[PDB]
Amino acid sequence: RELIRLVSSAGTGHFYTTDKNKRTKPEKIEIKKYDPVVRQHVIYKEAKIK
RNA sequence: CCAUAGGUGCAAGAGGCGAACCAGGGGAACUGAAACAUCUAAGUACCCUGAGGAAAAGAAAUCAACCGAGAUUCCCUUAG
RNA sequence: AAUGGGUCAGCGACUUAUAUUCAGUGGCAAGCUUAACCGUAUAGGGUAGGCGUAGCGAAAGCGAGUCUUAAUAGGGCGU
RNA sequence: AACCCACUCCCGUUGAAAAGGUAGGGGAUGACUUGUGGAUCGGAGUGAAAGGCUAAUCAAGCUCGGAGAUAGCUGGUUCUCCUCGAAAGCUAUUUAGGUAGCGCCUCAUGUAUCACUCUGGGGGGUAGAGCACUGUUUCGGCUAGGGGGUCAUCCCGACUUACCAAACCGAUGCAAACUCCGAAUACCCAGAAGUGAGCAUGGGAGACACACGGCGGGUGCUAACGUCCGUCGUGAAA
RNA sequence: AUUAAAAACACAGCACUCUGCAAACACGAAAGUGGACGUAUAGGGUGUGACGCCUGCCCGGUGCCGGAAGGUUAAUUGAUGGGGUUAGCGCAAGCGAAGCUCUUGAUCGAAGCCCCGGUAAACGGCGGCCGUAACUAUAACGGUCCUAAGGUAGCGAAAUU
RNA sequence: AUCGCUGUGAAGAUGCAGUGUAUCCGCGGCUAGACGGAAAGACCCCGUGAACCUUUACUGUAGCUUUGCACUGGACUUUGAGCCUGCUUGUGUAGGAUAGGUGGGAGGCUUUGAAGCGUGGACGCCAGUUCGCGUGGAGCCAUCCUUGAAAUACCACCCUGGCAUGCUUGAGGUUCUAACUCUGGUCCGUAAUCCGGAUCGAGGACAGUGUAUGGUGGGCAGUUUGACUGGGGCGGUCUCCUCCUAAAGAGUAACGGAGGAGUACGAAGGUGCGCUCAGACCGGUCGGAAAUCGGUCGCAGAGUAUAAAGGCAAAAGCGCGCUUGACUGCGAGACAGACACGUCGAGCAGGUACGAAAGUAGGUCUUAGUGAUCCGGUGGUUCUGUAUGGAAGGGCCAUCGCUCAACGGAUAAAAGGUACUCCGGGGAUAACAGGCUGAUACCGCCCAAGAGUUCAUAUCGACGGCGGUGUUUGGCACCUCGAUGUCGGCUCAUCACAUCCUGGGGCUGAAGCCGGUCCCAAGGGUAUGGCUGUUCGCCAUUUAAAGUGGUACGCGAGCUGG
RNA sequence: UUGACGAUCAUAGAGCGUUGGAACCACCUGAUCCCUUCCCGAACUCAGAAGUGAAACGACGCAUCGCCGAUGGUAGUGUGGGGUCUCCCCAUGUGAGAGUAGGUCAUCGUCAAGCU
Repeated sequence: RELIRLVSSAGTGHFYTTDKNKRTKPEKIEIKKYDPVVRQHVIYKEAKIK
């Protein structure tokens, strides 16, 4: 369960942080979650915390 | 070879001692940290070299903010 | 049947200084008080400085309110 | 033999002596003994090496300074009276014989006679008891069972039932880590009568080595004035 | 020196190794002195200890000696990139020259180690399992297992059993 | 104003309780006691004590050694590299050749391109190319003449193979003298050969010395090396979860009995819609005790991501469709609790996913799956920004890297010895003796299967039970660490009786001599030697017999010291 | 005569036996059309009766299993005192579990609907 970052779609540097078992599923996820700057839901994506 | 070293003759000064004080040279450890290596203790103890009745330091290639203050030395605050 | 003391007479152990907190008793009182230093010197001057009379906030800042927050909602601290 | 040395016994141990004495021993022309004078020094000398000697001191002298070193460790702490009066528990610790917060004592300030001791509602799974579950146990029956004898078939039937043995019916016992059940007490909150001290903020501490006894328990050999807990009492401090 | 006189220390003898002279080595902040007014038949260090018969195998570990091919490897150099300021330009937003600076670090760098060999009178190390011969118990002989190699001569209930 | 004995008692009494004895006071002897006198125990444990030793503990250093920069020069050379210049070099499909090319030039008239055969050169992604033209001052490639991705002949810019030589510079090699060196020779100061100075001789840009840096370095130094512990050493254990001990509220110990964690999951989460287990049995193709299918009986005996406990029909269990509420700002109230951390949460506002709509969703049936502060690293952030304007550096918000796991974590960074030892303490704690206790011991006693030819009890007595003594192997840790001297021998002893000898005596498998066994009896006796430190033992020889225990395993202010 | 929704959770359960239609209810017919099946009109759904009370469902009977369950005694236990003291006894307050006598084939409420 390596840990990953989920950078927002819009311009803001707001992100979420979670973990993902890299070994079983290699591809990235596109979860739609809330954004505290634009005050509405957008979709997120990334990995690679550093 | 010249002429310096070197050697004599004279004049003037210094050398040694003393309790603390002052400026430089060299400079510990115990102990604190409830252990201990950075750090403290501490440039303190002690040890040398100078000088004076005091010494050192001093007359801006300094501080302040767009206002200004004009050498150093010492006490009281800023302030634990 | 653990320690100490042969008996007598002398001496022999919670102190000081500088900061600060709480109580007791006093002075002036939204104000109280001066340190060095001057001084015919225990008087007098000296109010620089300190504590108070208003807070909240990491800060700028705003103020009987202010901070967080999209907040004008709630809530923390304060009157 | 002088001389240098120190192998044995006894005496001495407040000695005559802070290392001797009386008897006996080893070397005694040499790696000898010794007189005078000099040289080597403190993490430093010397040493045919024992950690030996360096002024009766040596796994690093003696003396004066740093220095009234540091000591959760021992010992001691001095005149009278009056009111109140403990603890040897918990949590953490390079901690266990130290210390710090809460529990227990004291003196002030406040709010509350709060709050105790008597009577109404309330959960529980302990002693006991039980076998419905989980296990364990005895006998009897009826059997599955597989069979045990096996009648016994190249090799098949099934006689028999000598094997044993599920499972199921009936009687019968037992569990801290088993429950269809199930008290006494202890806890909570409410109601009142009488008699006699709760909460909160401040100052000051001491304690944190416990002892026995009764009633419930672990461990031990249901042994110890053994040892670790729960609760009441007495010592400590009568 | 003052509870231990020995089997302890010494020793003549033996071997190993370092030292070509302003020597190795020691004491000294340094000057210098010992060594030694000596010169490898000499001088330092380490072990064993007259004499007699002798001194076996293991170079993996650790140390010293020998070798450089290649790898890594120090300050020293500072290529390149990225960033600060601003002359300019832009309604603004922003891009931005030269200078000056702040980081980044390419190369350039020796011994050393890693490697490759030698040395055990250098520190050190020298195994197990079974089955086996006309009594045949026993094991000459035979398997197998592991290692850098698996204890020979001599001695043996011993200052060790 | 100082007796004995039996008890008690912080547990071995001249001083307590009970009861026996004793007229007051000396002198010579002896050493049983006064836990006798001397020495803050050295053995043993502790102290976040001290010394000095060891190494492969950690951090360093003396010393030795490598290379930069100084002191420090020229002469040639090999070789790297920058520099220059003029640059003349430029060969593949294919053009006549040849493409590094960008602008002028359409052709090019300096022997026109002299040609053209062949002249050498060096040349070659080779016959491909440049320069002499042998002749001789003689037309050429064709300027798209071609074709080729760009056409020549001519002027310009640069680059390349390199050509040369320069400019600088590194690295290596040789040589030279003038720096430095000489613990060489002979003059001088000097009557000295230390030290200078003069001159020859040797070495020579090396050696050596400063300063910066690598390596080696117990040669040397400052230091570290945990706790609980039925003594501490060895071993085991240090944090979190569930059950039992735990006494029907919470809580609650032991080196007390049993087990588990240091994670998984983008669906194993949300929501709507549906649906029920294991087992028993009988029927049924190659399975076959047991696969799939059908059926009746069931009444949770299954299941639950992961240990056990408590649960689960609105099923918290199973399937399918859409999805992201595994959301942001909060949070009245409480439960727990030394503190720091902790657990549950209605409701409000933002924006969402299901469902026709009420409504449900702030992760998973619940409880384990984890580590403060300081550091530093990365995204947002005007909040600050030391004259001013900016920046660097702070601050706040979000998030990453600790296993002294000794899990409230001493530091970025740590092992051992002491019989050479030392200081401060302790019977809060061990070894000797005492004390309480008897599992172990040793002495008995109850049932009696049996053998003893027959016959259980003349002698033994398996299987099992109930006691006594404190004698040895223990258990515990109450006394003593400002000292209670431990084993064997010598000397001297005293008491018990569970009797070795002698005395009296039931029974006998006792003919006689001898015996075996058990009751009564403590008066007197109760061996010399060999071997060992021995008590013990094993031997040789005796004797009426060579007893078993207590008395700090009697007895060191009585001796010895194996 | 029934049908819906509750109240109370076995003295309300299980088993056996009997019995009810054309009002209700259930089976039933067909899936064309809504709609459905990891295959199937089984279930789900739609248009619908004929036919039937068989099944199912309700009522009415049986204590055969189950379930409730007295009284008396007994176990244990709070406080005070005892004794022969790893266990019990006395005074006093409290008092099960198991078993016995026996019980149980439920009792209600709201509407629509059947004398009603």
